[PDB]
Amino acid sequence: FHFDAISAFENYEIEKMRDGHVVVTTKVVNSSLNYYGNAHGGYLFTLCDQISGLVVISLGLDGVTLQSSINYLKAGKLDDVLTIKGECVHQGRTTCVMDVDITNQEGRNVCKATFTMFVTGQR
Amino acid sequence: FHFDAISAFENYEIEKMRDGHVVVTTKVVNSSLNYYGNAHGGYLFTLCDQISGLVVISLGLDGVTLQSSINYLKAGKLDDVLTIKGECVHQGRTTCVMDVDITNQEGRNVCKATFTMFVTGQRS
Amino acid sequence: SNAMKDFHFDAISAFENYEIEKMRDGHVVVTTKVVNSSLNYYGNAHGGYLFTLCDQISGLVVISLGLDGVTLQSSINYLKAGKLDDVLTIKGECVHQGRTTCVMDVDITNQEGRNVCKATFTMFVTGQ
Amino acid sequence: MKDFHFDAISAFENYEIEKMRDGHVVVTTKVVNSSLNYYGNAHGGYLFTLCDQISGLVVISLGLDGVTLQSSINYLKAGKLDDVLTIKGECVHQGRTTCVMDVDITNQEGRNVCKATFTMFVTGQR
Ligand SMILES: CC(C)(COP(=O)(O)OP(=O)(O)OC[C@H]1O[C@@H](n2cnc3c(N)ncnc32)[C@H](O)[C@@H]1OP(=O)(O)O)[C@@H](O)C(=O)NCCC(=O)NCCS
Ligand SMILES: CC(C)(COP(=O)(O)OP(=O)(O)OC[C@H]1O[C@@H](n2cnc3c(N)ncnc32)[C@H](O)[C@@H]1OP(=O)(O)O)[C@@H](O)C(=O)NCCC(=O)NCCS
Repeated sequence: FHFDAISAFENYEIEKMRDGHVVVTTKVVNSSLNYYGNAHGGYLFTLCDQISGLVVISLGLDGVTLQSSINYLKAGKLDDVLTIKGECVHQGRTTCVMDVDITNQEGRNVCKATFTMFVTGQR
Repeated sequence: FHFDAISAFENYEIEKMRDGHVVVTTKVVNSSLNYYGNAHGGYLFTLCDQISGLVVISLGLDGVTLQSSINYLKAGKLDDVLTIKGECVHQGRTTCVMDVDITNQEGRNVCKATFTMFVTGQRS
Repeated sequence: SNAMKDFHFDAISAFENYEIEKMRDGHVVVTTKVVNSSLNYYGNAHGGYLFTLCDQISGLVVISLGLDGVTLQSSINYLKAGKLDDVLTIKGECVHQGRTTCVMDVDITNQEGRNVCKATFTMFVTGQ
Repeated sequence: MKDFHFDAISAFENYEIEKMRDGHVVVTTKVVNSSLNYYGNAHGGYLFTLCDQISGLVVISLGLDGVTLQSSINYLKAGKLDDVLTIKGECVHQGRTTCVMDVDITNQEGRNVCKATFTMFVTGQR
């Protein structure tokens, strides 16, 4: 039983990365898709996780993902332009909590995630 | 600020895939890694999500990921061989719930996830 | 709110006190005061109490949308301890209303405006 | 174990610790009327609290002090009056700063009732 490799961030644009606020855009391509021809769940999550890490960095911190929860609201499609917005909603000494949401070019919600990040040091 | 693309399943072996139980192994490679040289969180999640889909298919169903929660317990390292075990723990009328575990070659727990899948149909 | 007497039944299991400040179209605001029965052995609002607050308000969001539904999954982050006599504001909002699923965000903040806890509920819609 | 028993009797009308050894805990309880919602099903908060407290017990059995940082729960099948629930907690990761517990609740017919994961922040030894 064969299935294709899943790649994330073969293209992206960082529109914003400042003080706990991150906006990144990307276009869904063939390497983003699952066997059903929709944006893979792992692809969408990876978008959110990377943007969460980007938020961490924008706070001048180094950290690792400790825990995450994600809801998939609307399918992502080939050639969709996805906007990934990440923001810190709580900054603690050892943990941070980030909200990350993805919307498509028509402004429709694709997925929504919450990340608990473990602070591992200071940039 | 530049960062590399993250790839998943550039290599894998399906050891088991039958009746709601799936076992897949894979090797952590350079495309698996984040900027710190550890297995990317999205990579690990993708391993879990894909094996969850594999569980759905092994039950003779087609489905979509509705919700997922994941805990990252121990870092995945370059050249680690990861074993991904997924099993259905509840089959509802339109939804299924999968437990997925990733352990390394040393038998240490790497991460643990729960997936709520939406059943979209019945396979042929 | 005789129209939601079921809530008022379950609420007297989860609140020794509460006030609904807002309840309209997927947006709910409820306040409550932390009491002794809310506390664990160490004097903090125990996780089950806070979770139950969020769950109850999530049910309220569902009702405010005119729906019947069942919780499939829930996630909660604990940010700051709740203390005796704290006044907690529990805000619920629908972030996705589908015909088959709903997703609710519930946030709890204290009288000082600090984040107490943050939760998400994944619900299966069962009716009107 | 004064803290666990205060919290357990303050939240539950009955419980039994059947097993408690080194990150593995088993507790049973019988669903009573106070456990039920207006429609006669076990409250989501009741089930969650069962899981959270058993998670705290797992922490204790490891000889640690900690606080719940994050939790996820999946509701699989409704709990009913007179059901006997078996709540099993297992540590799947004991870290220096965090612990992760897997908690499963099954009923007397062996059916999965709910499944939860708890992320605990370790605050000390105990
Ligand atoms: C799971 C899901 C179908 C639930 O549907 P919902 O809560 O009712 O939301 P909506 O009412 O807005 O419906 C959205 C789409 O799903 C369809 N749909 C809704 N309920 C459905 C159901 N019970 N059965 C089959 N299709 C359904 C709708 O017809 C609609 O189709 P459209 O794209 O042509 O408009 C929806 O949330 C979803 O598609 N999430 C994205 C899943 C995903 O991308 N996972 C990652 C890849 S596996
Ligand atoms: C999140 C995490 C660091 C929590 O730490 P923990 O519960 O104490 O677990 P451990 O005791 O086994 O420690 C693991 C590492 O984290 C370090 N660490 C633990 N607590 C720390 C703390 N308060 N501050 C800084 N570092 C800490 C440890 O020193 C150790 O580092 P090392 O392997 O280089 O020696 C750990 O669970 C983990 O590494 N999870 C996987 C993270 C991941 O892979 N995310 C996806 C990629 S971003």
